[PDB]
Amino acid sequence: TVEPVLDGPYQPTTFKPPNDYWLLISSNTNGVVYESTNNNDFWTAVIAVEPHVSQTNRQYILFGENKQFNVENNSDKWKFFEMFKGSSQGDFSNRRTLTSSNRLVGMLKYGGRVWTFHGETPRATTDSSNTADLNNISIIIHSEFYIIPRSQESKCNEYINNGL
Amino acid sequence: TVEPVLDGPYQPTTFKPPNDYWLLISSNTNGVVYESTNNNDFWTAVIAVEPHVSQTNRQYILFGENKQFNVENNSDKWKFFEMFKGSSQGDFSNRRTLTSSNRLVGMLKYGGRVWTFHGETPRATTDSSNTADLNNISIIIHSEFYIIPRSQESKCNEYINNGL
Amino acid sequence: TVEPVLDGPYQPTTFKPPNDYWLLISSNTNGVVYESTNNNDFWTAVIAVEPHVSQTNRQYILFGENKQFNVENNSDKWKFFEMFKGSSQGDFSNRRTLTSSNRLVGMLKYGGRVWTFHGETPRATTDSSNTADLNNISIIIHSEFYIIPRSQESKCNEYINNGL
Amino acid sequence: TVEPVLDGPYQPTTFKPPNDYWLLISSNTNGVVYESTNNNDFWTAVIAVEPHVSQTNRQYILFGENKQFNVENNSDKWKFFEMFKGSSQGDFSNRRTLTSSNRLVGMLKYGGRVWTFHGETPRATTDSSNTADLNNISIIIHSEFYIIPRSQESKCNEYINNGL
Amino acid sequence: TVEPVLDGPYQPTTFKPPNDYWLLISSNTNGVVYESTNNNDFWTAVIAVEPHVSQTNRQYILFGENKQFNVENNSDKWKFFEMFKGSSQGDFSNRRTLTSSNRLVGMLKYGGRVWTFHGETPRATTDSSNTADLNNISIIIHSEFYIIPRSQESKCNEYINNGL
Amino acid sequence: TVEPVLDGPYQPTTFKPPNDYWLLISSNTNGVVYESTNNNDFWTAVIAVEPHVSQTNRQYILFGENKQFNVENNSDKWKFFEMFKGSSQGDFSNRRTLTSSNRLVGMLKYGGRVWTFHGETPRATTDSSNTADLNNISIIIHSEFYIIPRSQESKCNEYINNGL
Amino acid sequence: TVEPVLDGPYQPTTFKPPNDYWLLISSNTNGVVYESTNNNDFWTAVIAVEPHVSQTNRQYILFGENKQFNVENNSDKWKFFEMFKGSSQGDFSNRRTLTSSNRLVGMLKYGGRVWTFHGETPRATTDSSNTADLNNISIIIHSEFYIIPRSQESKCNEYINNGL
Amino acid sequence: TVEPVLDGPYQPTTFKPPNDYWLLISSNTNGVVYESTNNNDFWTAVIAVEPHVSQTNRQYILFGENKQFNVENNSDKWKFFEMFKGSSQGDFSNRRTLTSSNRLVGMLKYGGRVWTFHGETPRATTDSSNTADLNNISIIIHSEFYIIPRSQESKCNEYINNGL
Repeated sequence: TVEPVLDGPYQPTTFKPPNDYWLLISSNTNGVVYESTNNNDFWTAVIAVEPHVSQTNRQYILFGENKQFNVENNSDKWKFFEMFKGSSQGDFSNRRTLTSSNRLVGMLKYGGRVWTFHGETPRATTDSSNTADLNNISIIIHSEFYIIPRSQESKCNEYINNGL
Repeated sequence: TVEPVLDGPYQPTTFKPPNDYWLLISSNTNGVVYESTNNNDFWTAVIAVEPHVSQTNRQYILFGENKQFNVENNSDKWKFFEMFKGSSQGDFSNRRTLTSSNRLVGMLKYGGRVWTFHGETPRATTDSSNTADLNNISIIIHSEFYIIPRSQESKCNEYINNGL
Repeated sequence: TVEPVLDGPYQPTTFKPPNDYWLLISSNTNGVVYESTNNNDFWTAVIAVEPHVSQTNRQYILFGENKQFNVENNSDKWKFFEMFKGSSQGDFSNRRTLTSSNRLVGMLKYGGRVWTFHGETPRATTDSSNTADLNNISIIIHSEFYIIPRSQESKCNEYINNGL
Repeated sequence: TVEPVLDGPYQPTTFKPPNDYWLLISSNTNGVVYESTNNNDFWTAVIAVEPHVSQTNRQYILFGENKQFNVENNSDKWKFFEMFKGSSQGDFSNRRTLTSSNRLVGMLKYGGRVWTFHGETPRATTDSSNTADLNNISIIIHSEFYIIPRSQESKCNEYINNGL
Repeated sequence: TVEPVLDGPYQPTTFKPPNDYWLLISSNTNGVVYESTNNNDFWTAVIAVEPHVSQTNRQYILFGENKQFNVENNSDKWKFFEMFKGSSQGDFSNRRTLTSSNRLVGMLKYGGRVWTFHGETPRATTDSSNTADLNNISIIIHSEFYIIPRSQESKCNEYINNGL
Repeated sequence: TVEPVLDGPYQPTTFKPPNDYWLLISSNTNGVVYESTNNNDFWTAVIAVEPHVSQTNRQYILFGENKQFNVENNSDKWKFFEMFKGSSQGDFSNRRTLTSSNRLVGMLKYGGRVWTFHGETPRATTDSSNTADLNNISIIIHSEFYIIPRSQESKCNEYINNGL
Repeated sequence: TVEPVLDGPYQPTTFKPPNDYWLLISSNTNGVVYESTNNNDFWTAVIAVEPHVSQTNRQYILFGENKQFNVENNSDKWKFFEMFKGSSQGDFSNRRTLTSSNRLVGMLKYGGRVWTFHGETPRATTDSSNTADLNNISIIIHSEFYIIPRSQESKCNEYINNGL
Repeated sequence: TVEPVLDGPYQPTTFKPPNDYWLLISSNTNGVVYESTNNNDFWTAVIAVEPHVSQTNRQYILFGENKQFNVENNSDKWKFFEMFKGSSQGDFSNRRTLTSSNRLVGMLKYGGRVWTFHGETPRATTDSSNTADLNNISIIIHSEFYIIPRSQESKCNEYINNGL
């Protein structure tokens, strides 16, 4: 067989992504994977925690602010925690988590929602979050990433769940 | 798991606190924990008494005035006594008490009233006090404290009753 | 995760609800949701009006009496109107209103007051009304309902604002 | 090691106890533990209240009379309340309290006085009560008990404070 | 003589004040007098400190954020401290101060600048700060205030310096 | 009543004026009223044009240079045109105009800027111009003038708009 | 209004004009208006013909050479004919013509081209000719002329089309 | 004449005294007058010895420890000995002595130090002791006492040296 490799990778960047494309972000270290917000009703930062981390306080810079969390990862796999708030001075909560051996997270802007993958590989699945201002969601991506058309989510799911 | 660490500890201060936020005040010694008044119809001072104190006379400065109290704590737990008066030259009375192994007290302005935790850990509950002037209630806080939105009262309750 | 379901549903009933518990009442048709009074200084009936109702005369039986109202709901959400009178022969007035996509209202007897939820989902908030005679408030509930302790108000809020 | 066991357990009885011996009374239920009087100037009844009893009216038969009290126990320990009056017609008052995880109370006639343990285990201590007629003090004991000479009060102390 | 009274008092409010009018703001308690920002390059909050305040920690809410300061006022007069930051991320600094017996501050939007009064009454004088974005400066005013045209600055000065 | 007469009239002169004083310059003929510059970034000359002048070429000496202008004034009021350049070899432009029945112009150094009156009497208003070198601004004044402190600007305004 | 007159006039002259300036040349007689060349790839001479000239041979000196042309002007306006050649010994041709009641022609060196006005007033428009050696274009100007910055072509067009 | 009396007499107590007030402690018997410590780097107990005490061993309880000293007072005046240690397990030494016919001692927290009166009445003077933790110095006061602001130290002086 001969198949094109998916589009990318792109270097870490800041932009307002176009609607209708999955960003498939490949995390290669612990800490902050990305920081996404429209500065209105949506803030999500993804935090990466390596395998076998006993419960302890870890500190991160989220949207310019120093924030601490009690972090634990009992698994042999990486964990990617979506930390969400809905107002500029709300509190972050862990809205959802991806446990993964492949170290890829997914983010799509479409149809008034932001869609991502959560659960545990190789059976992670999609979920979504509503927003009233989708287009102005901007993202600071801290790692290399690929871009996949919405029509190819089947492939995005395959990559999330089984790797590239 | 990833769980945020509390908003604090803020250092001792004088503060006109906002409505709808718990102050979770962490007492590290015996004596006056805080002094709260609107200089109108509400004065509350909380006095901390360590475990196993036989009946004895202790003197404190409350709102600039020296006053002596007969103090006793025959329990294994700290006790935090709310001393209330309703006028400027009025007499103090012990309105409520929190008996606690965790050395935290709470104060909330909400619904036109002041709320605190009373009873005995780990089954302390909230209770309210009326005032005609909630907005001008200023608090001199003698110990470090945390700030928790009323929407997270279940966490505040957990900390009061089981500790940090 | 494993989380308990709410305590309920209880069938339509008449009783003097205990203090310290939220009743979360689940309406499944337009009309009278409940009728609450102590026959002294407090009468509240909640009237449910479906989405997109043009100005019109609707009649209800409130505490045994036929009463007509001029009713309108311009919204895509249900409206739950609290109709209050403060004496046996007094007139009803719309004291507060919950605009909701979830069709749940809340009522708590506590601390000399009846507390309810008003405003617009998913950001509805609590409010209260004073009474001199709390304990004698009895309620005729026309729809199924759930019971939530006062200490679990954030859970009650979540159901009011996001549904079952 | 080989050490004698306590003298007992004597079963519930009415007894005019000898001077210079402790009665160590083992309570296995709530209610009246014992009723002690000389029918002259000394009446003491001990009432047992289980952990976590909310404030309420409870009734007891004391020296053949129905008596009610407002009772509360906010703690995880049992509470044993000494109710005293000094005259046949007089009113009962709560003179002392033992808070205990071990459910043992103590009574000694010695040196012209009656002695009991009070305070909170494991730091309970003895205290005395005066009477002009020690010898004729007789006791209705509702639970099994042991008899320990005063010369072995240190053993009595240990059992009160750490259990059998 | 017959002379008009000032235009006011207007109640505490939030608005983008029109250019070309002095706001003469009348402080009747310590704490935050007003909070003004364009969310771009200009943030000023004015903090009122009563006479004879010994060095101490005071906490305020400034643009939704809890902030503590070391505060002192050695004088017989009130002090109104302008706390400035020039970016959303930046730190507050005390840019200028009005020391006043009359408890009035002034704020004018005009000509690419915000103009205020500083120094010490009765000889307080104007000063200004530049902005790239004057028109979008909005203010939350916590106290009553009056409105004086730019052409009547001498009147504004007279009130600042001699009182109403 | 007793009211002072103005400080003046000072005779034509070359002057580096102090900050915070209005020069109220009284023009008694057509042509150049004054020439002001810091020989750095600010040159302003004011040209007086009598009522009812049809379009015509007039020549003046400005800062030692001959320059011709196309001049018109179809009104019944005098017009005073500010001709500005920002560099030594720069071109003049008509930056501002005062249309006036009273034949007075004003110039003030204040707040790091130069201020003049523009618009049309009796509703002329002040306006400002920036410069990096306010101190070295020297003015050749061709007509008699008065000096008014900025604290008396309301009087200056009255004279500009209604005459002496 | 008061507006500066355009820069000039300058007496007839010979020079290599600076790039970025329109020369606006004011013809006051018939014959040769100017002679411009780089002695490489560009020769333009402008010839002026008065109104109402019947077809006849007229002679001119162009770049030191006696040249004859068949000339006609049927118009009530002046005509200014650009006579061009591209090499030292090449023949002149009438490349473009300005018909004008205002008797002004325009010449600009910019961006590898010489730009002039052609057509008929009051709707003459700009045109251009390319050259490989713009800088060394020298001009003998036979009439008074003005100089206008390239940034002010709007004004140059106005003068060409409507006069000064 | 009419002059205020001293603030007091406050009865025996344990007190964390405010800075900048003298405590004037009135001794009416021999033994321990007060015990002061921060439990860090400062312990002072004052012992009172009556006139005409021949050299002998006397025992005192200081900070809960039985301590003996060799004591003598050959004078007709009372003697008040400051016994100091600088650490928890350090040895007490006699640091200062007040010999007095008036039986008053003084203690002030001020300027980061502790101040007391020493020497012999009516010529007793003040002296200071250093500590790294002034604020936490607390005192068990065995006799009645008065509180005098430091601004009235001359009155304190007079009373120490000449009596109440």
